[PDB]
Amino acid sequence: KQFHLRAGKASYVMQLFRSGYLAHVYWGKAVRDVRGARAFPRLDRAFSPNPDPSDRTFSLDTLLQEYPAYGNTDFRAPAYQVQLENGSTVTDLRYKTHRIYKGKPRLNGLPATYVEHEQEAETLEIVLGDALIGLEVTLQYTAYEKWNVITRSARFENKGGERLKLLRALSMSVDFPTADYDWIHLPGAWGRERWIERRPLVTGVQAAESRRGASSHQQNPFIALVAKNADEHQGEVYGFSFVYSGNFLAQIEVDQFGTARVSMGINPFDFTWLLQPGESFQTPEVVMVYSDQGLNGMSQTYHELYRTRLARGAFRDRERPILINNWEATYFDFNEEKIVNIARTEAELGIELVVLDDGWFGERDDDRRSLGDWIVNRRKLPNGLDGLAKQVNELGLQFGLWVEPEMVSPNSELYRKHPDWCLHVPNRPRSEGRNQLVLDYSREDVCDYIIETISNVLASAPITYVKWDMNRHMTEIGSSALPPERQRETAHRYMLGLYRVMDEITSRLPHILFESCSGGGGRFDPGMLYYMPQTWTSDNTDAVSRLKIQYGTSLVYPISAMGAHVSAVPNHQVGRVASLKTRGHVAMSGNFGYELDITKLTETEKQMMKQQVAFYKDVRRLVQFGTFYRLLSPFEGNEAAWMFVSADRSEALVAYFRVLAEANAPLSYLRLKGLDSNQDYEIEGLGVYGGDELVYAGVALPYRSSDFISMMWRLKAV
Amino acid sequence: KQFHLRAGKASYVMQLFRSGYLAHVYWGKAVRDVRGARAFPRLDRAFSPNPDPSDRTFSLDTLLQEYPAYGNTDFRAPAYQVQLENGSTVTDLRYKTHRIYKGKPRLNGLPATYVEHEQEAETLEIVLGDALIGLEVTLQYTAYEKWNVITRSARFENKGGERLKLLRALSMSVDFPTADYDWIHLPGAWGRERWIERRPLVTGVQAAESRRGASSHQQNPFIALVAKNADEHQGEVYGFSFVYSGNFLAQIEVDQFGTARVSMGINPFDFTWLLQPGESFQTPEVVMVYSDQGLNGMSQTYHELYRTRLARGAFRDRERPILINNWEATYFDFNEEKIVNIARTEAELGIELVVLDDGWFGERDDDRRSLGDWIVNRRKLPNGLDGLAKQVNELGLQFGLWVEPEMVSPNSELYRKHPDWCLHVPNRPRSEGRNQLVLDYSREDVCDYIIETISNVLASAPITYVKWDMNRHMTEIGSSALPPERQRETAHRYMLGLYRVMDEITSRLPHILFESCSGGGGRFDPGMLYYMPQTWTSDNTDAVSRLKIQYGTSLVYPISAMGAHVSAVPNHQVGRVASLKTRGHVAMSGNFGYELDITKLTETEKQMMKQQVAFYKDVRRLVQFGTFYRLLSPFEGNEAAWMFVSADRSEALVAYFRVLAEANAPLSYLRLKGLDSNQDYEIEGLGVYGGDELVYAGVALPYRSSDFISMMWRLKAV
Amino acid sequence: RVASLKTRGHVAMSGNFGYELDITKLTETEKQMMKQQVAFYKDVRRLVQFGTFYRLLSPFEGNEAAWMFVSADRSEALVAYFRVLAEANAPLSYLRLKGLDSNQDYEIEGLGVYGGDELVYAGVALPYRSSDFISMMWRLKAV
Amino acid sequence: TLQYTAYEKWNVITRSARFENKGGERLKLLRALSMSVDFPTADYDWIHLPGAWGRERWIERRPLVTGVQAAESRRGASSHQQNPFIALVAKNADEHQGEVYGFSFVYSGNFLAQIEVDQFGTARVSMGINPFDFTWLLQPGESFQT
Ligand SMILES: OC[C@H]1NC[C@H](O)[C@@H](O)[C@H]1O
Ligand SMILES: OC[C@H]1NC[C@H](O)[C@@H](O)[C@H]1O
Repeated sequence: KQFHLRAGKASYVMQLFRSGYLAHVYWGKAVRDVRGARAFPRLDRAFSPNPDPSDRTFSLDTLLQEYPAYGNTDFRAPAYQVQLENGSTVTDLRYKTHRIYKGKPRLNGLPATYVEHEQEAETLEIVLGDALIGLEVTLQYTAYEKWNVITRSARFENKGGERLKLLRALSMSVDFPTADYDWIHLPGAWGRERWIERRPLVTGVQAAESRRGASSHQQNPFIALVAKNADEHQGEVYGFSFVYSGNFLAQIEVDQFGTARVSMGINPFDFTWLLQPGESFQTPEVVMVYSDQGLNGMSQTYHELYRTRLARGAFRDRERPILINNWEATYFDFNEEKIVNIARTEAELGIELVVLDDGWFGERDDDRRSLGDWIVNRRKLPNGLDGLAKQVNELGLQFGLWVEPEMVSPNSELYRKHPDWCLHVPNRPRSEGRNQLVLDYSREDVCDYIIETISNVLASAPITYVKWDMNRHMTEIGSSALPPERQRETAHRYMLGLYRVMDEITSRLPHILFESCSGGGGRFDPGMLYYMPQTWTSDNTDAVSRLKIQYGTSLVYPISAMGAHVSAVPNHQVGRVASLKTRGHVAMSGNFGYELDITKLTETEKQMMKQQVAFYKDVRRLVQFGTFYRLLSPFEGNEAAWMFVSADRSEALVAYFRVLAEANAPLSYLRLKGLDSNQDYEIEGLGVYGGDELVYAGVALPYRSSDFISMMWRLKAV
Repeated sequence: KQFHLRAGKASYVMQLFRSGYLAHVYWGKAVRDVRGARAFPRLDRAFSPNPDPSDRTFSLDTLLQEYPAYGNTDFRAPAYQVQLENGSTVTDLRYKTHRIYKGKPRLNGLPATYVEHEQEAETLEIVLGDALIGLEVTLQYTAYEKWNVITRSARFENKGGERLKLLRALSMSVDFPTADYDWIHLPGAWGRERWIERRPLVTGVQAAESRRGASSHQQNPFIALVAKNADEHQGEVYGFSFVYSGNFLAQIEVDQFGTARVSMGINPFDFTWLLQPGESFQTPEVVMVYSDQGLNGMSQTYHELYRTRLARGAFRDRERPILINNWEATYFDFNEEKIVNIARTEAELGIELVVLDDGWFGERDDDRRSLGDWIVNRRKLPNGLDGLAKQVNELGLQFGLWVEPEMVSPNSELYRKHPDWCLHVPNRPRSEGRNQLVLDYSREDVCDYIIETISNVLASAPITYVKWDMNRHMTEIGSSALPPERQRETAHRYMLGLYRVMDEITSRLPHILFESCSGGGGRFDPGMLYYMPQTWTSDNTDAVSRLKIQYGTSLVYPISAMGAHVSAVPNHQVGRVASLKTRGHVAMSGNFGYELDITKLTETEKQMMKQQVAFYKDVRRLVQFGTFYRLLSPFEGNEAAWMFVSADRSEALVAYFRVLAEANAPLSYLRLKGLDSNQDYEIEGLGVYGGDELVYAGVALPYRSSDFISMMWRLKAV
Repeated sequence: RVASLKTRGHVAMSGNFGYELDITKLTETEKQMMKQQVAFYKDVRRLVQFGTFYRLLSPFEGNEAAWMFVSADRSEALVAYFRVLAEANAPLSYLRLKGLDSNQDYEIEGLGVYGGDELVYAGVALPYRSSDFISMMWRLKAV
Repeated sequence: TLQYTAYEKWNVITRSARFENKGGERLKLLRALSMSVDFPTADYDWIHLPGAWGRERWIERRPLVTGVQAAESRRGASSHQQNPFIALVAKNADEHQGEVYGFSFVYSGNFLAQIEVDQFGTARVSMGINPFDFTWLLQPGESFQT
């Protein structure tokens, strides 16, 4: 009774142990069979109790599982936990049946990686069951054909006569036989999202999580087990990516016997879910990627998968527009005149899209009011949104709009009319973040209002771009429309409502490129990527700061989704003075755009913009859709370097960065990756080099002084 | 507005911040005043919401707290969490009043460190309260005068008119300003408890815990923050020790701003506690220790505190008897004839105590029955317990007895008469560990039965020693005598019952030396130490294996409570063959005893035991009550070394161990600690050396081959 | 140090094998094993002395030591494993092999048939064993 | 005459030097190593085989220092103390992957296996007869083969 999933060049093996227990066997490089799946020492482990008292060698505490529970002889953290009406939390899932079908199913009300054809993947559903309480849990396994991708999710269903309160419902849980690994997660904060942190495993519990009702800047919903000697180019890597934009738990547990339990899903903390007889619960999926070619190998798998089989819309395989954003340029202080006046210059520079940011609606001359009142400010925009987009479109420029539909200002017409439409709890002070409150997306009336309001605003003007922002984390989580026994479902219901809101709006407006945002990369997760094919990576627009941020973001998320804008100096977040050349090279290593006041730019800088915009247009397809290789990590020293390679390896773009200048420095060298060794490459403005030479020998770098420098070379085969 | 606790040579500083928020300030080497407690930058941290909408510089997500909560502008792991009847988990504790009184209070139904005089310590009780729900929480702080010890615990009380469910109630929580620390905890298993694990802190969550209803072999209730360069002899160390013997959580959380939140208490997982209007809840205490003298400085503080102000009874300050246990010798196969037969030789060897282990009651020929039926098996002991004890005393030996009152075998008269007295949940298979079930000590009838039955047994014979054992971990945790809304209180109510049971039994029998046990050091925690002054360290009685175990154990617990027996070879746990000299030297480094078959020994071996016993008696006071220094760690190399120093530093005992011998080895050297540098010492059997010479230069060790060697020297001042 | 004759044999078979001890002081049991040791090494002498050598576990990095000898055509293999200090209640041990044809299944003498790709990518569970200074040696033959 | 030999089936480069005095005066070789090579970078670890009698050739992995590191023998024999072999390995190189550069001396007497890292991050690896306590005299017409 053995299940075998073949995903790309990888294998995921499961087994039915004894009387209907689902046991984990193997995950790694693909094998034909695991003959020694049951050929392991059956040991009597002291203080590991037995479901069958007669056999001391069997214990759920010492069994590698796929969906473990606590209570019946397992003392490790469970994948799920259900509390009965009698108060007990003991459950017992046994194998009932299974089914295998080509393709990949949709998740109910949740984002998920998909397929366009049946042959692209195969799905294994393992139906477990607890007969005493009628609890049915279906484990959804999907294996992609071309990629090393295994996705996992669980669907609960109450087929009993009693009420079941889910205390914990993680998306997956896998027990590794050994624990001699490091682990990489992506901690951070606002202005510095997703720093790569590598740590050795401890004997106990390690976890990255979010209690902020969002994926957050503090911890990105992604963890990975790496081999001790694994680097960017080689070694075994196991990735764990959560397709969900709310609260999450990403945990690794090492027990007494050197096994490592990796579990991931909706954070159990402050979370419950009542299941009446007949009701069901669907968990979001976790994308699990294996690679024996280091972090680059893993990331590239994620890059292709998320860009072609997660992101949607007409702009999925489309080159993204080079836009100009007015946020850092003017903030709230702007008008229709100043925007139209500068639009002439922008079109001459090669800019393709003008994006009107926060401050167009209500009385938004600051960030303390007007949220929820999505009506055009006539004092600032006399001709309205349609009039502005009109004057912009005739100059060959596209128009874009900024919205934060999940938020409501206390000082707004919406909050005066609907004070109960926000997240709150009875008789408690309503705490504010950036002087605003969170709308109750758990409610059907609130969601329907937003869906109708926003859809009309975006259709009231020839708009082809929308920036969806959110600048607050949930506090006083609760809903008036929910009974006391369902109050802890509020956070997830909010995220479900949000997913419902975005799905309907984006459907009504297919001609609109949506870009998710949240004080920068506060929601840079696979969930948001499903609804909006790109994200504002970080509010930190500093060239040097972006080195770490974009490097870490690229570990999981594709470049096509990684928004990067050239800003002004001294930087508004750090005060650093870097050359326009290096700012461009950094931003051209992502989804390229601008965000600065052109009126304050010198004629030399204005000229460099024209050159930059023209340059990125020649490499836009290469940067956004090509294979991405990281070379030098800014987390490991004074340098940063990466490169983009085409599918046929005929073209390539290389970027190099050095932050702090060294007097009388040693000669610098750079070794490349992903090029065809059996072919020569011309490095534009540097000469012809061998493909084998650039990878095995490397290339001498120009000697340069000055802080914060950058180099870009276009590589073409001969 | 600043609370200042002065514990020994250390300071613990707190302050009231704004509208009655209790904030942490400083903990480390003693200072007169922290004048810069408020002189820190007030920043607007993005996505960190504000209790005061006008002031973005204030947030509970950025405040160093003493007992933080989740829900109102704090996104880090809370010290507690309460669910109201309306379903909300938002609470808001503010300052009310505080009291300061000499001495130290007892904790209701809980073990705690104590004082014999008011002058020995002061106690600060800060009263916090949530006006809306009528919740009063009293934070209990106690600072000792001579030791660097701050103890913390909390007391809840529902003064409102509604029910309150404590989802989480940790004993303490503290926010360090920085997070540049390593952390040490004590993971392990049966036969290898408390291995010292040093790990760097991760940005996120690291934790050591227990979900087994016992402090467990797997994770000892102790974590510590140490400086990056702190070792055994120098550097800042922050110890956290849980005075509790059940489920626990010991967590460290590093946030986005590099602050470290250390929290410890009853494990929130699978735990709730309902508080009816008028009801209360007292948490166990956490003993917090600071030292700048490294790990030795921390341990020695714990040693004096736990030995003299936690352990109780008439044997607290008394030298512990050199006993002999028969468990490894005969196991279950013994009789009255065999015991008094060998007891003649045991008396002549100098042994002071004969301990009768498992197998004396009911029909214990196996570990499959009789647990619960605590009557003497007349088949094995025809003259009963009274008869066997008298034949022992007449040979000049004390008599001891083994019990496991917390358990019940399905095959027993107790279970057939009371099958609902065990821990169980409705309609679920009753899992067995070592073919036994756990008794429901949450019930008054069960406890009352045990208190009466055990007291009568131990009074039916001249017994002066008791080995209290437990060989299973709780599964299917539930009580038939509890309402469904209190089922998750079972695990803690069990521990309360056990404490009550142990407290009354040891009170009826003040003349009996009680030693706790749990398949070894399964519950070697401060909680158990309060009721029983010593503990069986590990079932692993291998001299080399005991090096790591006893080394790790001494980090927190005093040598006086660290049981160590000399066993036979090849060892029963690892099959290792070490010399009797070595096994003696390892065991004499703790509470010395024997546990092997004497009849199977040779003539030259019995003469060594006679010398070992005599030698230990001469240094028993020094070993059990002297100052302990770790010199060489078996976790860091092939060697292990430590020493005992008298209070006036005039007498010392040095132990050295070398596991694997290397051919043509470099010369070995050993530097000592805690000696008077201004005084010479005579190493017995080596010569006269200077105190400064032994500490600063060291002593050249004699070269010798073979594996598993040991050296022991007595040091006397001239 | 006192180590068993079996492990002493297994270590010496991992090189140019020979003997250097007083045979007259050996017990009957020890001389029997010695005869089997000589016969066994003769079967794998060409493999050990002229085959491809792979190191698996380093005794400079941990409590273990492991290596294997692979023939030129990768149809034969001799795997040796060593564990020095025994730990009580030890975690399960595993050993991943190297230098085998992943497309072929291999027969481990005594145990059974394992996949070449399995032996390299997944590894094989080792028997739990007590006592210090233990050794295990398996002959591998392509199916 | 610098002698270089490259094998076909193996990644083996062998090196040796041959001195010859074709002048009128006599020359004194104070040092005559078999080879020397300057690596452009020096971000490597190095492995040598130190030991003693009864424990020869233990593996020792160490990071490179900016300066001089060397294994050598002054015992008139290759010795148990230091085996005539050193290697430059990549920082992430192990038993199964990574770039390694082995240097093996085909000589049984005194040796010097030295790695020097200069002010500009270059690594000079040289190996040959130990210069210490060693000289060689070349009269006009005489030769010395390393
Ligand atoms: O308030 C507007 C501001 N919010 C945060 C976003 O990330 C910025 O780009 C900008 O849109
Ligand atoms: O079964 C008895 C056994 N239980 C476990 C203890 O640790 C042993 O010493 C012995 O008392």
